[PDB]
Amino acid sequence: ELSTLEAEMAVERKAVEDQRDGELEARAQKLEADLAELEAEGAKADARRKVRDGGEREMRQIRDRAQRELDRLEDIWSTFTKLAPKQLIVDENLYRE
Repeated sequence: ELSTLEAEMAVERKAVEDQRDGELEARAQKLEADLAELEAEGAKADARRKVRDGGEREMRQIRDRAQRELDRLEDIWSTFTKLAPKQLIVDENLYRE
């Protein structure tokens, strides 16, 4: 059953990655909109730098949350494939998964 299990896992990883890319494109377009809103209205390089740092921090947050979920799936899959008796699973959460 390794083939179909690996297929389902690959589709699930792809789902995580495509969701991340949708979120990041949305937030980057929102940062562009916010920066243009500052540009046309009253704004100096202070407010521009603040909004840019905030948008980039949120984009790091999205990327790193999706990356932690991808690494979660990675350890799930490698653990299942290399599973053997006498192996200890310390994380109760990973065992439930």
